[PDB]
Amino acid sequence: EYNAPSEIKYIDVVNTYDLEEEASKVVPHGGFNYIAGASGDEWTKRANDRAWKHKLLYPRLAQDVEAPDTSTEILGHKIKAPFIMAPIAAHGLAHTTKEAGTARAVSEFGTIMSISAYSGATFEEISEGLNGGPRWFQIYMAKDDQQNRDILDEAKSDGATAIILTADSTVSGNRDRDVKNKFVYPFGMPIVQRYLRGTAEGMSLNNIYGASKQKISPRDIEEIAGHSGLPVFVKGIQHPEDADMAIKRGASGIWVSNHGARQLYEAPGSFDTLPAIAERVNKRVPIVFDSGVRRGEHVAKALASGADVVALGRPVLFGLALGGWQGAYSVLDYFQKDLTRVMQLTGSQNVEDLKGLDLFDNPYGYEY
Amino acid sequence: EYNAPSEIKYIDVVNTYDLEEEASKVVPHGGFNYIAGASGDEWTKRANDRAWKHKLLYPRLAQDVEAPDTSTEILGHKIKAPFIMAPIAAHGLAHTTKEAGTARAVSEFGTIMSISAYSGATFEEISEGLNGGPRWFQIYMAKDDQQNRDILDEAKSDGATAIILTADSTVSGNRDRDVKNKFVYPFGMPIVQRYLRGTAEGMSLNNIYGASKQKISPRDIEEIAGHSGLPVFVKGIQHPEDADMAIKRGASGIWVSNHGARQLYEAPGSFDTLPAIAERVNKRVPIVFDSGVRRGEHVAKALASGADVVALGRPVLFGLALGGWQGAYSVLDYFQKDLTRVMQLTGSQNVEDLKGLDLFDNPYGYEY
Amino acid sequence: EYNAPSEIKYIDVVNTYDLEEEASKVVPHGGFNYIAGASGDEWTKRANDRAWKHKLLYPRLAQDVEAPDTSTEILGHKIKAPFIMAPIAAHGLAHTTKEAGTARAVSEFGTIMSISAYSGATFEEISEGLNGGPRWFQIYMAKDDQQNRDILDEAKSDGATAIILTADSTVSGNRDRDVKNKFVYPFGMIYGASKQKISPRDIEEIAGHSGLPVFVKGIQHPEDADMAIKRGASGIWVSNHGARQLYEAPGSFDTLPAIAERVNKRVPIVFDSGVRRGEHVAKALASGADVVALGRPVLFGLALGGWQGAYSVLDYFQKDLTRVMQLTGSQNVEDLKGLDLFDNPYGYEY
Amino acid sequence: YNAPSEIKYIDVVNTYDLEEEASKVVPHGGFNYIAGASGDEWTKRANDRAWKHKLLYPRLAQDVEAPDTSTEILGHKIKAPFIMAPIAAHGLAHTTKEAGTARAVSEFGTIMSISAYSGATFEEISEGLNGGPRWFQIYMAKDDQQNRDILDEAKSDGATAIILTADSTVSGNRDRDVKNKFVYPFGMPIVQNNIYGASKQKISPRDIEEIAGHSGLPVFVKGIQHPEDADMAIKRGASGIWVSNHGARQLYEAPGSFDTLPAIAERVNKRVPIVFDSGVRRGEHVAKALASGADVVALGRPVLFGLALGGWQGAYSVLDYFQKDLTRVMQLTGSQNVEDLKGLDLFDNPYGYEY
Ligand SMILES: Cc1cc2nc3c(=O)[nH]c(=O)nc-3n(C[C@H](O)[C@H](O)[C@H](O)COP(=O)(O)O)c2cc1C
Ligand SMILES: Cc1cc2nc3c(=O)[nH]c(=O)nc-3n(C[C@H](O)[C@H](O)[C@H](O)COP(=O)(O)O)c2cc1C
Ligand SMILES: Cc1cc2nc3c(=O)[nH]c(=O)nc-3n(C[C@H](O)[C@H](O)[C@H](O)COP(=O)(O)O)c2cc1C
Ligand SMILES: Cc1cc2nc3c(=O)[nH]c(=O)nc-3n(C[C@H](O)[C@H](O)[C@H](O)COP(=O)(O)O)c2cc1C
Repeated sequence: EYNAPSEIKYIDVVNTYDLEEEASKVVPHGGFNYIAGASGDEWTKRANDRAWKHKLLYPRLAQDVEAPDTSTEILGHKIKAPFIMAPIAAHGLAHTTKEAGTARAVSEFGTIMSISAYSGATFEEISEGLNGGPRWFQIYMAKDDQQNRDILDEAKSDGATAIILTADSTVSGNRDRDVKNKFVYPFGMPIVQRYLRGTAEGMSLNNIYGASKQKISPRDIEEIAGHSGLPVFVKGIQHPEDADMAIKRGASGIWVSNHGARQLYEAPGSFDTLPAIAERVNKRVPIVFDSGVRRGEHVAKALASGADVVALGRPVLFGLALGGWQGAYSVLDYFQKDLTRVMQLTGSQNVEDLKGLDLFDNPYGYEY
Repeated sequence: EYNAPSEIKYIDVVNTYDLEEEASKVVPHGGFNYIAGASGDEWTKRANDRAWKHKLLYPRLAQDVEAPDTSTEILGHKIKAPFIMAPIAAHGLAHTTKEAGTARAVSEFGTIMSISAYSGATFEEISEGLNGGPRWFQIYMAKDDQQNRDILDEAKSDGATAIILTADSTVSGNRDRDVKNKFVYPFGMPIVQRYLRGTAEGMSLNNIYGASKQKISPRDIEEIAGHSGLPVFVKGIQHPEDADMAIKRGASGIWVSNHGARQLYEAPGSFDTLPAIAERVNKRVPIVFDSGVRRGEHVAKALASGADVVALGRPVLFGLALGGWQGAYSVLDYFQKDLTRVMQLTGSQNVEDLKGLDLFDNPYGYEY
Repeated sequence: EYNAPSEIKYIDVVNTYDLEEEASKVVPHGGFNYIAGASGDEWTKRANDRAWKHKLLYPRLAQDVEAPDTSTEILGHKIKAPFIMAPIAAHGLAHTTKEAGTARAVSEFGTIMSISAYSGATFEEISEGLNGGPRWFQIYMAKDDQQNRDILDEAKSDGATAIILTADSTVSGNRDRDVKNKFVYPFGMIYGASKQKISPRDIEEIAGHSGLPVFVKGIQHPEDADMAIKRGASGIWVSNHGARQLYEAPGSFDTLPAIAERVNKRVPIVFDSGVRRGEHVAKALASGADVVALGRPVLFGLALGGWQGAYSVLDYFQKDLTRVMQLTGSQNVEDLKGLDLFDNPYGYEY
Repeated sequence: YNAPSEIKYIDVVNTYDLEEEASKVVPHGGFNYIAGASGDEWTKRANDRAWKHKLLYPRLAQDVEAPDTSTEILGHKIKAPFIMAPIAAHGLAHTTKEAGTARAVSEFGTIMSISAYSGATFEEISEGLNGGPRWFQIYMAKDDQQNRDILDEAKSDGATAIILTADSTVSGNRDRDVKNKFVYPFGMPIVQNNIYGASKQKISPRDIEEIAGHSGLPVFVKGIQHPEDADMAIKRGASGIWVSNHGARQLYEAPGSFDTLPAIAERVNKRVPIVFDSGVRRGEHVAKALASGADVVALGRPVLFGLALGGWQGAYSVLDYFQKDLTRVMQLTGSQNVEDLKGLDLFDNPYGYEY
């Protein structure tokens, strides 16, 4: 029955906040609120957003800066801007073109696609959208070790150059919108189907997580690293000691995230946790940051705070809903141009310059 | 004619906050507002709730955690979760099965019932509900010493294995709702009738507190302990010197509480007072915490901050209003499952692990 | 033309904040807003109110306290509770009985009436209400020395036991309500007619001429407390004029500790600007004040019920403070002065 | 483009009200060009709320009467410690344009800052000024010789200082203008929507050396928020520091301008004068800026709203409002003169705007 939008078009993006209410008009109610909502009464989602006001950028002048360069490299991938696509389940909730739509946007823009293990599209379908573009695969682990070896082998054969272990979802967050909507997936999840008691199609996220592994330990990081022979990111980190644990267990990257506030409730805004994590990582491996990035100023602040790249999520999926691959592309294009302005005004010629920026501490918070 | 709800059934519970509005639909106006309301313009009731955003939980990963155990023990009672029922007067305002209904819920769930001296039900009617389950008796002291000895004897005979002295209500708080509604009890209080010079039934709360003891001193604690031979909690503690006072006077537990913000106004949120009290207590006796617990995240935060258990109040009474014993049971069950999720996500295998959690300090407020 | 309320009745006071809205319905718009309004967009008036949430009271248990005594003494006067009436001219906006109505409430209650030298009522009307009760007189400095000597003499002659010199009003505050309402005070007995160039000698000279103890009123900076005492002020009145004067200044309560620290108990401290609750009286005492002064809530009581309505507000404050003493473990007023307070760095939204 | 043309004195109870009043007489695009700021305007609101961070003390028995607002800056005697900020395109607000503003300013008795993006010629503004003092604000061209030309034509007009605005190498993200598709409805004679783009991006400390080297005049570097930039600009030959965030129209999610001022003033250490702008709306704000290290403030938006409502007379009503508003504040804070204001204690308010 599920009526996702199908129109493909470029969209004007004045800011990404506006994209939420615009997408609400064309995405089915249940799937829309699955995308936009968060745990509890969403205080931690708001904290993700308001955390950006805690550290403020300085305009800098006579900086000898012209035509700032947004390109950077991560684990040997040359990318057009210091952002990648976050792994997000079930893109068919936003658009009929689903993950193949997002992939085409990401590949044509020139950055990395993260593929969710809970994708509604097959590796084949996503691949067609990517048309050779770089991809990282995000695993939600099976309890069965051989099923993990199989999923990993499949992802690597498909072209994955890194594995993302998402470990902050051993059980579902208390997502009140989905409870109240009795939200259930309107389609299957071909990559993890093998460990579900049928198809994801009738099921709640609660029961899908939880078919997944609960008893994740540092051993799983060493094992995934060992088996795949690929660099492994550990995703969902908010406490510095977990970054140290992950690196000691063989991780090649740290991915700071609170899952866009969809997991543990009454936790800090993700940005506030980043400096402590970056201090503990001590440059040993690259850091991806996510959860609340909406503006070029947010990309800059994350890099100035110890991140190497950020990952984008909800705004790209809202762009997807509004215009397919072209809509998603408009959002990526927006972020690149937004960051370019910020770079010029802050005195940053290149991405490495962003990493060195002074930030103004704002002890007053949001209301100032 | 007090028309209290009488239907008995389990209820859903997405969050406890929503229970308040739902119960307002079925509880008479005067009694509902007596349960819901607090002192002054209720700024301190809001402070109780907002204090939970001062200390934030970290999600933790690769912890090596599966199927967390919420069971614990207090003063020798094995309980199924680290929460007990708070002593609350006049449960007949919420539901026709009154205190016997709450007792049945509490006993079936498998935790401790606290019986209010201002119960609308007799020890006998409660005992029927408890069916042998553990109970603690909360006294509001008579001015007459013999009457106290008799109340305590009756409590101990009925099966009480601890006594709670509530000492923060020697006069009533400024409860604006009840003044504006001219609230008065619609039924009697059997346990304390002996000192009311009549029945609680015509009476304002102002005047029932007024009949109880005002000149409580540390000797009262010693005398209750000496007479009953039961461990004594002192309830209402917000200042660390009161913890020292109480222990020196023979108390076997400290119960940190601001009476659900129903007493002194323009005081701190209760959770903000707990660390100073726990430091002062220095593990000499158990600590019970209450005043604003609404979520599994709050149980975890209270324990991480030096409580051994928490006491639940308003949400259980709204639950009783909505479905009698089964509705109250649904609330207890919600808290146990809510805590179980929180334990999985924070890395806590058992209740003692919650007590050692790191908390992120949030110096910004509620508005972040 | 001015049609103040004239009805005389006791009123139920659940809290004093509700009294403003209630009063607005029986007092002419212009006059009502002259009473209620403050400078600029009234951010400092809100600061006076929200400052109370910066220091929070503890409940205290097993304190051996039974029937707290609210009574106290200030420069010789035995009063039933540690609050007095603040000097306000224009009670006539609130009620036909003007300053005489408030004087009667204050006298029957058993505390001190501060009488402005600007009052719309004649002293003889006022003296009827006072019925022997104590009174202090508030003045502004005139530009003309003989006017001052004359007004001072008149105050002494009228039974005054202290002089309150208000010096925070050398020019008016920027009161937007009064400007937008084109409000014109209708009664006889301004900032500009009075003395602008007030110096410490003015206090010395008022101290010399009057036999009486002099309060300096409007203090918010501790250096002015030093200055005043050195000049023969027998008391410090901490006030920001109900936020009707300097805009974008601190809430009055936030200034109290630093001033009390400097005064070092040399002279009594009266605190005002924002008192609405018994909790507020407790908090001001715990922070260094000896008594507080009441303003707006009494005037709203006067609008609603004349002397009886005003008495209902004073009675409210006494019973409110009495609850706060019982629960904080204070047997008496000296106990309030020694209370621990909880620091709330989160402020109003917590 | 239907700019208002009515000339009259106006009532000013406060400058905040002027924004809604002007909205009713200025065309939608132009008005929102003037009123608007970057992003969701959080930093514009920060500019305003920053004033609640440091609070004035009233003071008693201070021996004060008839406060003197007059001061002096770079050899100019002005009647109050404020000047007119350089604002583009005054014809958006009123048909009399920069000449209307220039008249109010000159008649009130302070300094006119002329924007490189003015829609009036030097000669039209000169007529409004009638010999009054003027400073000129340059948006640098990419060609060195054309800057030399502009600076010559400015100097020859009578500019006694040069203001280099260096915080606009590209435009801020002004959502109102994007949504309205704002385009200028008239020319800019001094430099003749993609302007900024044509102007110089790669500004360096060399440029400020070269502007001072070439022109006669003391150079202000405008748009400073970071104390390292004030040091840089002094090292480079600037004779003045102009602390500004361009009224929040440039970098978004940056501090309110007033919160940056003490750190800049400390680093300047009285080496050169400091002009402060971005959010000044009350006499209390002029006071607080001077108490925090500024020598004068620059006024922007309220003056333009005044111009929209009453041409030169409206603009004058605003300048007069600020002068009287400051006078009251001076009386109540115990300040006899401008130097007094610069020594005032401020109460620190760690609580927000919400207190
Ligand atoms: C609709 C939705 C689905 C998501 N699904 C996954 C998932 O399959 N795997 C995963 O690791 N993260 C998932 N995430 C979390 C994202 O990877 C990322 O952490 C989050 O989108 C960042 O927050 P933001 O989009 O608000 O900026 C999901 C997020 C959303 C919005
Ligand atoms: C309706 C109502 C009645 C109460 N009656 C009593 C009482 O009889 N004895 C007592 O010690 N505490 C009483 N309390 C306080 C509770 O024990 C407990 O401190 C409070 O409910 C905790 O706040 P919360 O329910 O908002 O979490 C009462 C609270 C409310 C809600
Ligand atoms: C309407 C009004 C008139 C006032 N008139 C005077 C005045 O006559 N002389 C004086 O010293 N203070 C005057 N005050 C200030 C009061 O004495 C006192 O400082 C103020 O009422 C305290 O603020 P609050 O009433 O909000 O608590 C006046 C205040 C208001 C409300
Ligand atoms: C309509 C508008 C146009 C402006 N044009 C210029 C400009 O041409 N050159 C410049 O240096 N500053 C320009 N500014 C910034 C002002 O010089 C000044 O920094 C700002 O107005 C101060 O903020 P405020 O008006 O909100 O107090 C402009 C500001 C606005 C409001």
